[PDB]
Amino acid sequence: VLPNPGLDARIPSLAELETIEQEEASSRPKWDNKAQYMLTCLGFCVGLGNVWRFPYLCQSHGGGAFMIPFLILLVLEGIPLLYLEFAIGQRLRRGSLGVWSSIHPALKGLGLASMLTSFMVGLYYNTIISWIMWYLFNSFQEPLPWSDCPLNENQTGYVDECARSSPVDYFWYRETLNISTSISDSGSIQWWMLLCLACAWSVLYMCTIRGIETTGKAVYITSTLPYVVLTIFLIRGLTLKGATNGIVFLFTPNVTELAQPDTWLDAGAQVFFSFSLAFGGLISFSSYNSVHNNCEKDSVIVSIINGFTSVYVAIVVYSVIGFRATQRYDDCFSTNILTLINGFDLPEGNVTQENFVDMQQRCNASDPAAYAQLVFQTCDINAFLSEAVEGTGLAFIVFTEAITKMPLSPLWSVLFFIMLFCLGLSSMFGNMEGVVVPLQDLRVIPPKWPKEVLTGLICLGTFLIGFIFTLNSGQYWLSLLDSYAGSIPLLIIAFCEMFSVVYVYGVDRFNKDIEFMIGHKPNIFWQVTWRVVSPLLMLIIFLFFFVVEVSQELTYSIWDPGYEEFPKSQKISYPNWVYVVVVIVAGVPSLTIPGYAIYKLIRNH
Ligand SMILES: *[C@@H]1O[C@H](CO)[C@@H](O[C@@H]2O[C@H](CO)[C@@H](O)[C@H](O)[C@H]2NC(C)=O)[C@H](O)[C@H]1NC(C)=O
Ligand SMILES: *[C@@H]1O[C@H](CO)[C@@H](O)[C@H](O)[C@H]1NC(C)=O
Ligand SMILES: *[C@@H]1O[C@H](CO)[C@@H](O)[C@H](O)[C@H]1NC(C)=O
Ligand SMILES: *[C@@H]1O[C@H](CO)[C@@H](O)[C@H](O)[C@H]1NC(C)=O
Ligand SMILES: *[C@@H]1O[C@H](CO)[C@@H](O)[C@H](O)[C@H]1NC(C)=O
Ligand code: MET
Repeated sequence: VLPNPGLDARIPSLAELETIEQEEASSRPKWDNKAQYMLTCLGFCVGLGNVWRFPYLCQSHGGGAFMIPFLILLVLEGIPLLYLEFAIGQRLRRGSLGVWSSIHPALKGLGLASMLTSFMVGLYYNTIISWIMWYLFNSFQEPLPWSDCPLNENQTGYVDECARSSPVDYFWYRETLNISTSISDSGSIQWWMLLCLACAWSVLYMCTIRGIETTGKAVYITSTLPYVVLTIFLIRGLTLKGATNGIVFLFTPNVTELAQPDTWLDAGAQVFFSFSLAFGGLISFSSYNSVHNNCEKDSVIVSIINGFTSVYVAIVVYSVIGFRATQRYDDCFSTNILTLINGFDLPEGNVTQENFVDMQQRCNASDPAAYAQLVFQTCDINAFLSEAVEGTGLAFIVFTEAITKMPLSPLWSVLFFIMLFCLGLSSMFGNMEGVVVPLQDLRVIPPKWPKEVLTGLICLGTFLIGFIFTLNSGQYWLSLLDSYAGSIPLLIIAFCEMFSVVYVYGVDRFNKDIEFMIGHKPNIFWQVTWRVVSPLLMLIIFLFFFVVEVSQELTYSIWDPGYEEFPKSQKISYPNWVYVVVVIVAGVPSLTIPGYAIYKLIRNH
């Protein structure tokens, strides 16, 4: 165990903390019910990262190789680190920065890396909400806007790119975003998304005006709504035409795929983002309730209420992906049948889906010169499932075309998008708490000002920085920041704290501490998973990320309607300067830990 001098006289004495609890009646807020606490920590570690990043990170890796590693890494790392951070948040009685500043005070960097990364994530995790509510505004009309192609100035046919692609892709790629051909090409500001950005950053600031005592009621409402609308959509999904053909595709593991470092790294970077570990949000939430609270129970139940709603959203999403795939397959087959009969004049009900191959052999032996002119298609299932589906285009290109092929669609669409909105709002509640708490714990604003002014300043600042995603070339910036800021700094912060708690604070002190708090030493499981397995797994994930960054080309997809075979996605490389951004997003917020450590150890000569 590292020396760590002066650990006492900086933290409460373990024998007088229940006396300190009385001073917490006025200087700190407190939860009204236990239910509010469990719901807020349940509404913070769920949503938009189980529907918008999970199925993409599943499909890219086939679809079956991202469910075994995810669950192993869950049961091995998501639970123990979460229990650890709950227990600290309750013992040390301070926010997300005052804790890591009491353990070996040269470790205040974590209080800054966590703040910076919870800011960088919230920078775009709000413009996603902006797009969602822009879609929600376009409902409330009986013919859905994305159900037809608009005609040109010369009313004879559809516009070009609406004809060569789906009618729903000419609502996301040309009417909503108006995407330009390349990231180096950026144009106007696109007011009609400034409106939605302002509305999103206003709803958020209208809900979290005072930290707690104002997220309470919004947690009562917007953390139970998704758990009934999700079931309503599951019941409708499993009775579709193409169900049981997608959810069976989800669970067939391509065994030679989970033997690649890429899938392991993706599961590792996703199990920390499905929760909110290393964000600095759960420390502060678990720093309010009373002392003699059974910190274990809550931890375990939350760990098993989220990891369950992670395969309960994968089922509902793949139950729609399979439906869309089998629909396109039947359409291709009907088109082939039609191209055959229009060419040979056969009756209507003699070429059906089972005697097709024999009937096609039965014509080529009768008109060999008339047959070898028809351009047949090719279409087989298990090739329409693994298609070009990416984030920002999984919950807006799939669910919005399968929502218009059901009766009374102007209701299902509104229900689905209110589900997504009230599923993504909670997360931002927690994140804004995790960015506001360490700021006023830094004495950055004179303490005589109210809390509303600081929340308003943060909201205005992040809104004004959020003009970068509303340009034409806007979806590319978002894809880039999403990838890198969700991948790299999270796991390094998590490892650094998981090491600092068990090897700088002592594990035995923490042990008898939790013993006095709840009333029993933790089982052997927690001991073994805290002392050896958790840091060892982390190192592996780290090296895998470092071996999955070199030797893998850095490419992004463009739209470019002028390029031939246009329905397919064209893939190019970023310009050279982009690495600069890749630093300022994956650097400073994950390098201020050793930087501050060196600054503090070289201040003391
Ligand atoms: C199952 O995963 C393997 C990887 O282990 C896939 O094999 C790759 O397939 C792509 C096809 O685009 C090739 O470019 C790679 O060279 C293959 N790699 C290896 C190591 O064989 C395989 O395609 C996957 N299964 C299916 C049905 O696609
Ligand atoms: C439609 O008609 C107008 C006038 O007849 C013509 O100028 C225009 O070019 C036509 N549209 C196209 C796409 O050619
Ligand atoms: C979409 O962007 C193009 C730039 O390529 C611009 O000319 C056009 O005006 C934009 N759409 C609308 C409706 O303004
Ligand atoms: C379709 O027509 C062919 C020729 O008229 C006939 O042999 C075949 O039996 C018909 N289909 C069925 C299902 O009877
Ligand atoms: C059609 O029959 C000819 C033999 O007359 C053969 O050479 C050709 O490959 C056949 N085409 C198909 C599609 O079977
Ligand atoms: C500011 S956290 C962003 C979303 C949330 N943490 C989640 O994992 O769903």
